[PDB]
Amino acid sequence: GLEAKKEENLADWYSQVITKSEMIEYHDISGCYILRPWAYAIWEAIKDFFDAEIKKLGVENCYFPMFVSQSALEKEKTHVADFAPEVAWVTRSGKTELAEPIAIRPTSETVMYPAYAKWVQSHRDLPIKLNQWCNVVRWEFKHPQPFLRTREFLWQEGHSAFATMEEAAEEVLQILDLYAQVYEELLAIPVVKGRKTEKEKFAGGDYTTTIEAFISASGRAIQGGTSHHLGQNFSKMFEIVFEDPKIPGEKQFAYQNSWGLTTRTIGVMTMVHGDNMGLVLPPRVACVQVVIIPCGNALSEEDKEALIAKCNDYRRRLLSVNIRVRADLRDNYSPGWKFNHWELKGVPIRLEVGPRDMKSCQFVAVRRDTGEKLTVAENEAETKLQAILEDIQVTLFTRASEDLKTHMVVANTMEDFQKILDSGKIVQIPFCGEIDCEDWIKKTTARDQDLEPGAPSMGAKSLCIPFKPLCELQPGAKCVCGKNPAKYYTLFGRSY
Amino acid sequence: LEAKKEENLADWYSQVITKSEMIEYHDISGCYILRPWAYAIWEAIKDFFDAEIKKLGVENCYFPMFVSQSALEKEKTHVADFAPEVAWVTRSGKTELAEPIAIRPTSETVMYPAYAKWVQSHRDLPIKLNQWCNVVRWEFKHPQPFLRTREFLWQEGHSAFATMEEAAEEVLQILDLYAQVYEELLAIPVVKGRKTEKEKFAGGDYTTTIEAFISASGRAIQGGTSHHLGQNFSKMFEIVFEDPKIPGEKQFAYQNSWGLTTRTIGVMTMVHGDNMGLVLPPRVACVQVVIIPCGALSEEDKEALIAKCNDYRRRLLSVNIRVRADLRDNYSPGWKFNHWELKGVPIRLEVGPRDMKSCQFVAVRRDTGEKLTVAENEAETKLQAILEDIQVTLFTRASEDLKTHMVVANTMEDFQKILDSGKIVQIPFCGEIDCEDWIKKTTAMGAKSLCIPFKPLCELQPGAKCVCGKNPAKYYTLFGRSY
Ligand SMILES: O=C(NCc1ccccc1Cl)c1nccnc1NCc1ccccc1Cl
Ligand SMILES: O=C(NCc1ccccc1Cl)c1nccnc1NCc1ccccc1Cl
Ligand code: PRO
Ligand code: PRO
Ligand SMILES: [Sr+2]
Ligand SMILES: [Sr+2]
Ligand SMILES: [Sr+2]
Ligand SMILES: [Sr+2]
Ligand SMILES: [Zn+2]
Ligand SMILES: [Zn+2]
Repeated sequence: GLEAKKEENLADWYSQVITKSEMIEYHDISGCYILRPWAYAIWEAIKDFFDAEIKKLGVENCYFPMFVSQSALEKEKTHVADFAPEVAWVTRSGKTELAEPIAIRPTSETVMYPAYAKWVQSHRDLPIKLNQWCNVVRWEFKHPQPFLRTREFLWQEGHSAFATMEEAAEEVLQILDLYAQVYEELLAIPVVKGRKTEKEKFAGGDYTTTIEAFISASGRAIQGGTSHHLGQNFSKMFEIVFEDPKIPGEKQFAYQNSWGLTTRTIGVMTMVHGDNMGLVLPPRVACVQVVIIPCGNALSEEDKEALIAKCNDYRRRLLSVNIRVRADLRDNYSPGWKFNHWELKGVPIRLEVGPRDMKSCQFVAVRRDTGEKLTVAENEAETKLQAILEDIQVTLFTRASEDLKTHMVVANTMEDFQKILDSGKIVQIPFCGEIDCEDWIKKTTARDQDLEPGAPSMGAKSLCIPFKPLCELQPGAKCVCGKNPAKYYTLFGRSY
Repeated sequence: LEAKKEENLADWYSQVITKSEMIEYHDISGCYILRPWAYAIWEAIKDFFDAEIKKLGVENCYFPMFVSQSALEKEKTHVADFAPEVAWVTRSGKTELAEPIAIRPTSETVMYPAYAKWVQSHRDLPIKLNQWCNVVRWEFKHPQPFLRTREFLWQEGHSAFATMEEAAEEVLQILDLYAQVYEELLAIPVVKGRKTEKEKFAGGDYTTTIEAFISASGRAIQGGTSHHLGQNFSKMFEIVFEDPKIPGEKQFAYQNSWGLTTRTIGVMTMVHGDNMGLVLPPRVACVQVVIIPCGALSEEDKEALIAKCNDYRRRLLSVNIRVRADLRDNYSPGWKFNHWELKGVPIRLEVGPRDMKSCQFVAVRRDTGEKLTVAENEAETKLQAILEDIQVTLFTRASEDLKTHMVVANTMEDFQKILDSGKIVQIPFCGEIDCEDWIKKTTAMGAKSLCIPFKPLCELQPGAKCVCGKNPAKYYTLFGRSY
């Protein structure tokens, strides 16, 4: 069973659902967490979808070394300046020291692009579309939260290089739309497509696109993924040059993109869909979609091998119709134990089979998201359970998206922007775009915060500039700072 | 290809891995880039091995890469052999950590503390976990791509059982899977054997392994290991369960561990690769067949055989034949031939205006080079039979080189004559550690102990002593200089 309440102490609710669903085990190194098979299967389900899609775009999988030299890491000046204090350095091999300290990748820009330069000698070498599934290390000192904020995490990073800027800009939106599919269609989480501000953009690129999700339990938003257009800032430092047949002599630099998505996906899935009973898995990423457990001392041993065979009969039928099913035929656990054990893990459907239900050619089907039981005939298991599982996926998303539509509004002044901020909601406001003004928003929001006992206050930072804002910017509408005119509607709010 | 294998295979190796677009070099010694052509071979190995172990009940996971210093030295024998190879993190940016952090050379010390918490009763075992990850063993010896790298990819399965023969059963069936990976997939016959006290995994009781042989180098190479750790780790990591019968009798858990690294790709190139580029076995071939148009180019008729090109591709993918249509108009067909030859695609399909109207095409094997013309109606049947022929020929040819280069030696004079000829030898051994260090210096290169084969070449009669002449021989051990 679960003890902590989600509506009150969300932090303790989160630490108990990730451990009692057997997803996360803690490690003696702070910030590093063990991804148990239950959580890792979700990442592999995300991997199977995203891998099959980038290959359609012409992207191939590879693996680059995790260690970066000093000179290679410092070629891009501003890119290394943002990641510098967050880089873990290897300075000794056992007892003997290293002649040159090597760095662990916080990202593989400075690792791949020296190789991109050698691979690009003419126009026939482009485009290059490479992706890798690996781990990276960012030793940020902020308080770590499993899945969401970890010193080491798993991700994919795709790095593409084009001779054209139109080809590169086209890929940025293509990948970001795939990221939205990962959250909306696999995790049943609505996201807001948008562009990062100049303060929050990827240091070293021209612009950064992103998807932002909302967690109503804490009133905080979180970035689900990013797709950057690096322009030529890396091609001009790493000399990824080529000769154009139309214009010769002038050394042309390649246009590059970089896009990443991490295991944070699993943490957002926990915060959005989880309840006070435990985890709640979307059926499209659930390791097992339907769990089968026999229900119901003096019973003869002949009929004991009969109902477990119907369980194996159900398990085998669902596998032919492509439904991930587990048969919990373990006898050392009580039926009530495995009841809470599997809804703590969040399996979308629990299949119950009592002795009387078996003889009556029927079985019970309990839903995880709502708890509704349904006595189903034994000839309806393949077509109806598939219809129930798909109904789980849509209601989790329609509830989460109705939860987001309610919690995302518009405000045109600090009085409204701050008031609705204390309402545990995010809000799009007219923004001038200046960086120092964005610091002023994050300052006067934590300064004038109307909080409640139990919830700390943090300044509202920028999240994204939505491609499709709620309402259009009025002609001549000034920014909320008053000292500068507004350039666009910008989504703000407290963030993870 | 430029260099030659028989002459300088070390430069032939560097030539074939880069021209095949498998390996790219990095400004940090020992670290190499796995380009898509090399990574696909590792994925083919991964898809097979992950599917075979899932039948055994082991689940995939991912454990942290950073191991604390208290957890590292909690097993004194394990840290004794790995400490000089452990790369240590000491600073975050420029703020130095109060306690240094170690990168995993293996995950025994990372996982087993968590095993102790997951084992509270008898119902918690067996625990079977595996992870696909990178690993770092910072060694200052001569690096060589795939074979000897400071960083490499692998899988590592860590199982914990209640009885010893439950763990003993898994050690042999995982080792048999590693044999399938090398023989059934990579067409590399190996010898199943056991380790010596000096060579066994520091922290275990006995170590099983498969050893491969590289003919053009005369040196053997460890292809994989499946250890039986016993109760050594569980006693120092308190992974225990209560005795079900007698009360208060705390019992240590029996553990295993097994690994398989990207060295598989390097042994594949060292064994099968010739002097015309790479040679890929069709089972692990990313691109099995490749179709290239050939052959006053009538644009209307030119649009007719490129459709005949895509016709074969649509026919072959229906029979699960992996094929890419190399129809790039910015490169000559002769360039495409040498491009896919250096990559080692097993079969290459050619179609010109003459044979397209003749309803036929030629298919040349990568291993042999036989340009055999075949009919159009009998394509999928023939192309499949030739792909299987490549897999079995490369297998029988590599085993012919194995049996020829795997000989038996009784005394010390014959052992040194056949070892310096570029072959491995099975010598009588007393099992002592210092005798293995002596035979290493008698012929020094220097020969190291490879494996104690489960199936020796010849039986040992009671009476023959070891090569040192002092102690009797308990078993005949395969020896030779390693990598
Ligand atoms: O940011 C992260 N780790 C920094 C950190 C380290 C220690 C303590 C606090 C923190 Cl925040 C992070 N951690 C785990 C998962 N995802 C993460 N980032 C999201 C992300 C990154 C890059 C591209 C796309 C995305 Cl979506
Ligand atoms: O050991 C290796 N690299 C150490 C090293 C680093 C620098 C210089 C020299 C050396 Cl030897 C190694 N490198 C690449 C591939 N596999 C490797 N190990 C084989 C192995 C290990 C564990 C279980 C099974 C196997 Cl098969
Ligand atoms: O870290 C980032 O944000 C980009 C995207 C993946 C690679 N680098
Ligand atoms: O390093 C080794 O050889 C064993 C096998 C994988 C885990 N530890
Ligand atoms: Sr491509
Ligand atoms: Sr920073
Ligand atoms: Sr710009
Ligand atoms: Sr050592
Ligand atoms: Zn402003
Ligand atoms: Zn001896």
